Amino acid sequence: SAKDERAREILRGFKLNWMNLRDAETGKILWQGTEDLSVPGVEHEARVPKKILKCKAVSRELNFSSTEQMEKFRLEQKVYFKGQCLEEWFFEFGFVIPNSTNTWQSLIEAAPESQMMPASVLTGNVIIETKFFDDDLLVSTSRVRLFYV
Ligand SMILES: c1ccc(Cn2c(-c3ccc(OC[C@H](C4CCNCC4)n4c(-c5ccccc5)nc5ccccc54)cc3)nc3ccccc32)cc1
Repeated sequence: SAKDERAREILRGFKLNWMNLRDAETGKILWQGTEDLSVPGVEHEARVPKKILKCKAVSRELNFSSTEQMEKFRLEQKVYFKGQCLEEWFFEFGFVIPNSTNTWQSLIEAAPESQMMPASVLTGNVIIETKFFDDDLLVSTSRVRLFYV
């Protein structure tokens, strides 16, 4: 369909340049990466400080480029523990100018009434699956395996 072709074109022109994650309370950068974690069909790996699990809120700064215009750029993200979804997040960026480079800031909060398992239990058993959309059009699905160090 025209929609499937369009999703492939957006993926072709898309790149995640860098990303960092901060403790939202202190503003200190806990993790930073320049690997494009959005690339589909390969399991990405990331080693993060185990103390990030104790942050109630984590602030993300995601820098991306897009050759293609997007009307409603957004993400759906699920955290899986041994294949079971523990949590889901939705974030909306909106309009993307064709051939632009943008920095997107998000606040990722803990789900209320939930207790974090120890880092030693979680390490290597957590997969964060991210779906990139333009409105209801799925552009890509990528996965990151987490190690808490
Ligand atoms: C590094 C980290 C994560 C990614 C994946 N990734 C993200 C993303 C970032 C932070 C996220 O935070 C989710 C939680 C926080 C929530 C607030 N309280 C502390 C725990 N979290 C868990 C956790 C929650 C619940 C249960 C078990 C574990 N493991 C964590 C490990 C690190 C930080 C927070 C972690 C959720 C999604 N954006 C992306 C955009 C594009 C591509 C990939 C992207 C990539 C690299």
